Amino acid sequence: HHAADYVLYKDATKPVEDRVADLLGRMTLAEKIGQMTQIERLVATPDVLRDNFIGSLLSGGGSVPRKGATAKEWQDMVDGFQKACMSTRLGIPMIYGIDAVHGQNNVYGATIFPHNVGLGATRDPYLVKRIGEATALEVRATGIQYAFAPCIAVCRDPRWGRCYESYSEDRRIVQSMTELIPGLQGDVPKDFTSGMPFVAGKNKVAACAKHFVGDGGTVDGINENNTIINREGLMNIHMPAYKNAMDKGVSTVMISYSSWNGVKMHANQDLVTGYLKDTLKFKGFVISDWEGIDRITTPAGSDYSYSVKASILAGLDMIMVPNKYQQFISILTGHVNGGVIPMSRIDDAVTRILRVKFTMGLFENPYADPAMAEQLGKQEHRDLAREAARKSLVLLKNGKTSTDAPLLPLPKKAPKILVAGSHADNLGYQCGGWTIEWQGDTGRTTVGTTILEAVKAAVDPSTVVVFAENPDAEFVKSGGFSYAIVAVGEHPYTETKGDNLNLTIPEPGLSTVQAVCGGVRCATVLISGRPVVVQPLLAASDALVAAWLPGSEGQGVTDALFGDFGFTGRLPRTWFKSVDQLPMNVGDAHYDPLFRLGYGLTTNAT
Ligand SMILES: OC[C@H]1O[C@@H](S[C@H]2[C@H](O)[C@@H](O)[C@H](O[C@H]3[C@H](O)[C@@H](O)[C@H](S)O[C@@H]3CO)O[C@@H]2CO)[C@H](O)[C@@H](O)[C@@H]1O
Repeated sequence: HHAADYVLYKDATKPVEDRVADLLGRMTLAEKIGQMTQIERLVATPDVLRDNFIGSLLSGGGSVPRKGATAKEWQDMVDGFQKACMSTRLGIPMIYGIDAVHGQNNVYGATIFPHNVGLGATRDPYLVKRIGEATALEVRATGIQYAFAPCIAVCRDPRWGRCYESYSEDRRIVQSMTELIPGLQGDVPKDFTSGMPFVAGKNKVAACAKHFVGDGGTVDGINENNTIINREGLMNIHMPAYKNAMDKGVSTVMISYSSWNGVKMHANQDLVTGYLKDTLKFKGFVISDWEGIDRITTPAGSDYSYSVKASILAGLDMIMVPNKYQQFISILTGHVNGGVIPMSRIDDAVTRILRVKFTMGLFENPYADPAMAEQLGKQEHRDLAREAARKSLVLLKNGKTSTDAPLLPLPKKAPKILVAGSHADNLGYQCGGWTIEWQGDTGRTTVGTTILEAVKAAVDPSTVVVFAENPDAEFVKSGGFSYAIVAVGEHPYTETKGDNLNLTIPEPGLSTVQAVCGGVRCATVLISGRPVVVQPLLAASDALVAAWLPGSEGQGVTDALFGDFGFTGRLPRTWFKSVDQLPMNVGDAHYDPLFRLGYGLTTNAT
């Protein structure tokens, strides 16, 4: 179809399957194994990418071209890597992936949305779809084509350090929030076949349903550990949202570090091939987690040859190496040359990776669009995040007795008010993990509005706002305050650092709430990724709001505190009385919550 050097795979008018087949039939083994290899930007160079025919790059958490880098700097990085891939014999574009899990969260000046637990509180799948839409734009602002989201874990024990990444303990809520996928990727057409991958084009990103499967089921919420549950319960709790993701054309699936009844997921042929591929008919590509094949063995990394064999034979398509790429390629090449891994398995992996690349338009638009840089941090997206933050808030108490005046909503005009607590003026704490750094960080780490700044923006000009991080009781009682807003809670964490058997917030937190509430009527805003021991905070407070990890737009908190909007959020998880109850979910015999799933008080807008 027409010039003498026509190559069908380069013809954008041709069907995806024809282009895939045409390309695959041209590739050497080294080209094929290169497609299967994802490396960290930190080990990438132009020569590395060309010589090893690399298929994909990622930024792990905190892996950035420099601190404070602009959108244009990200595009220039990504395009520099792409130029090297495009210079190979076959010119196959790389796909660049990142954890854009509550916005484009590694990037300075990106809108940071509430973490998933708060989004579960909203019970609003359309809101979540819009968040997906905005997030795709902000990822494409930085030149990135692929986001490692959504996390569709159903967290069954809040002692898990990734509980905040789960929309709920109730899989129906998780299933509903799979609407993130067509936000990020675009809506699938009416005719669509479930399990096929889909991305609408260059203003959308490939998505990733993660982590397959039972990541939120692990014993004692120990991260990466064993999920002990029969097949009926795996299928009833942990699996259903994967079906919803297939119906919405999710492009990729990332495998869990966890084990199901003692078998590592990264080595689980029955589930990865037998179930996801052969029963759900998934036709996108399956990616490992970070050194996930290494962690098949104990100790991790102790037989990388076996890790390669076991994972590829299990049915993984792309391996997030992410550093030891020479070793990886060398080992897989030797297994193929030895007949230990059949070429059919290699060709299936490559078919899937190429299918996603062609489908999304990556061959037509391999490079960044500089006109998209202005999407990063856009005020429209911030307004969305502010709506989401406000809808996520769950009002747990609004008066000490049944006869007291409701504290909330607070009046915006008062002579003098106090804002206090470790979390009142700390943007990093309000965002939590996966924000700028992998683990999150403390203080003013990006562009956003703290609780204190939001109060100052909201109140009448005649209201004097005093900030004291940790005032003593006598300071509050002598201060002449009309009321206080006190914000306290968890510090940022991710993954294993967040695994926590006591679930008691750090001090000073409770001591500050007791000092403040002791001197003036107080509204306590609890910042956490999960339920935490709360009876003492409740005892001290006139009003208490569970604000989860609301992100960069702290005006979402004050929009409810001052009554511009009513409180509508409802608990997406059970709030335990004691950590000795755990795990404790609905249907259990010992179900005795402090607050049940679905609990939340309301107010009306003033
Ligand atoms: O990010 C891609 C997928 O990765 C894991 S999280 C992953 C972080 O992205 C990464 O920065 C981090 O690196 C640490 C290594 O694990 C350690 O071996 C060394 S000692 O220290 C570095 C410090 O950064 O590793 C993390 C996993 O351990 C998630 O599970 C996926 O959801 C995510 O999409």
